[PDB]
Amino acid sequence: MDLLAELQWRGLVNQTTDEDGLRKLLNEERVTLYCGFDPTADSLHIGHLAAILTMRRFQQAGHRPIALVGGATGLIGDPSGKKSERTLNAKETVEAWSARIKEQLGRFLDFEADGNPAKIKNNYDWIGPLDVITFLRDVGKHFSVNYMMAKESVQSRIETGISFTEFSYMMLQAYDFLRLYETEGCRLQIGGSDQWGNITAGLELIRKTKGRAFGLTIPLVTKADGTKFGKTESGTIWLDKEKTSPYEFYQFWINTDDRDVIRYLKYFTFLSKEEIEALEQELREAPEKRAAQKTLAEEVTKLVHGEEALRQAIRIS
Amino acid sequence: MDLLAELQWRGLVNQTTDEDGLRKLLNEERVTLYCGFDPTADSLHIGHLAAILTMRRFQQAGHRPIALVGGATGLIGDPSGKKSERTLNAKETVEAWSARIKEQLGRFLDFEADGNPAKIKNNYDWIGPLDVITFLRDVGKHFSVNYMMAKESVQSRIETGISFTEFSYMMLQAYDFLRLYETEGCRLQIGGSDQWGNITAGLELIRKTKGRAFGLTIPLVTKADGTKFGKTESGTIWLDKEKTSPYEFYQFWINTDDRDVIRYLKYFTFLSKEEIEALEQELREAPEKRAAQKTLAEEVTKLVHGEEALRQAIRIS
Ligand SMILES: N[C@@H](Cc1ccc(O)cc1)C(=O)O
Ligand SMILES: N[C@@H](Cc1ccc(O)cc1)C(=O)O
Repeated sequence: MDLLAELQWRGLVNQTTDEDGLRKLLNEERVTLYCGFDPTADSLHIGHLAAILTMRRFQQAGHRPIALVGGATGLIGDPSGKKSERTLNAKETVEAWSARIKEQLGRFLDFEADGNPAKIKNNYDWIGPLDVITFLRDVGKHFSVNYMMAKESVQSRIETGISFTEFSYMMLQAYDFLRLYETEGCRLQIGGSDQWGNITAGLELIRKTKGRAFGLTIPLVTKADGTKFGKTESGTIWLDKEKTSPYEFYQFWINTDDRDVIRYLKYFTFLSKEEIEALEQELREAPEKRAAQKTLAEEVTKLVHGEEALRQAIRIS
Repeated sequence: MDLLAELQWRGLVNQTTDEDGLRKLLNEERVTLYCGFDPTADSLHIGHLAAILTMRRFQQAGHRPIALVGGATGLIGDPSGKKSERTLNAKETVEAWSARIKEQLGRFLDFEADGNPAKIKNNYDWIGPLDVITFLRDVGKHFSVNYMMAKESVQSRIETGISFTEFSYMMLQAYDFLRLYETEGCRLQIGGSDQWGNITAGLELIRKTKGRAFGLTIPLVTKADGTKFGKTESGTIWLDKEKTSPYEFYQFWINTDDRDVIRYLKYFTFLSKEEIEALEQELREAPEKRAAQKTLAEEVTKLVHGEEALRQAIRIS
């Protein structure tokens, strides 16, 4: 209602399976929602932040978030938003990386809350022990190849080429939504822009097995210059302070272009509309001051690294 | 060489992956070959006989046959030669049916031979315990969706429709050839006409995992009238004497049309070329005698049911 209208205002709603339906439910009950994160490195990056903080916002409005670590799916690989087939990492690598990500994930959510404390879960727990026969019949019977070929993730790759491995990924994620729906009462799955197909596939699986759940995607973070958000000369802006120091993290944000700063305050910050509007006017009236830019950098560095880390960054600068 | 040339003469060779290569090998070594049979009923039928007796012929020429019972694949279902999606049978049903088929299979092969005794195997043994993750990475990485969509079995169905379940079947069979190749030295896989795609998929898997094996398909048994071989008014001609009695089995064959009889003697019998030619001339010179027709019926009933069963059939007639 207001949560959804605020998200909209901020620009965090790219698509929704049924907006009136979802608004309705959000307003009547504590909603269990989840977001998936696959270990494709030993650290999350700012590419994951919008999804992460959106979870947070759902928590603050009294909803229950589950952050899903992709122990199983990180072993297959999501073709979504990828132009090329990816290399398979080893169980050992994925296993190690999952442990870390779980750690960064925990920072942004509340586990002490009573009524809506978060849960962090690993899909290896239920995909790990599943036999192929069970999977091909219990999940696979529900999907036609024609339904799947049409998916943006796949359509985007059959000439380019795609192994059966990645083509099957959507089933796995489809299955995660069903398990979570059943064992945790999860009625909403959220994700970046590229996840629409995987989300709706989970909804198709639910619908077809139960005959009630919704999906929301966050839009791709844009730049006015038309370059790749997070694409620095430095390489990725990690959330691991040993890969990207707090000072570097802080400088990345401080260097936001005047053109982007207001979209970024709305996306990554917990500042009100009224604080954000005010900074817009100050951005207009005194743009050499860089008030919106320092506000962003302080807010986001604090979020990710905390105050002492912030304090260091500022004094180092 | 002569085995292959005889098969050819008989009309049991529809296609072969590399004829000179296969001829060569057959002539230089004892070849391990296999044929797959899926429990889709509680009995095999005359639809399976050509494949079965061809195995036999490979055994007689000194080769080693493995008859594979589809305990795992019978749980998925082969779209090959099927215009419609099939219903999934239960583990319990399939499990029960496998036990019977193993029994009928054993009748046509030699287990006492030293050097080339047969083996009967159940693919549930290695597919049963395989986890999805292992299957999607170890088998799936090797296949592009484009390779698979082109397969006659699948091409024939995407508008018609095909679940992912049946679309994946070929991987499973692909995997059987690899396991058998590795654990039994199996270098040749044979099957009916409709199996070419599944066979070549197993060859693609072998090639891509090892970088040596061949495939042979038997042609669809034809009728001069253009009707469906085995399609009786009675319903299927089973190999189970409790479903189709020896007398009925015998009558089916005795009723072979003059037009088909010589193709059937060549396909289903162990009569020489010279005996078969002779019957051709007798078919020409005295067709009301029905010499070719009784020869067929006696030969095939004996094969499937034995002499006493034959004796009954004749005296009952
Ligand atoms: N598809 C998400 C991760 C994910 C994994 C499992 C899920 O159930 C959901 C999402 C990504 O690649 O970023
Ligand atoms: N595809 C064969 C059966 C089969 C099963 C497993 C195999 O490995 C090979 C063949 C059929 O449907 O008749």
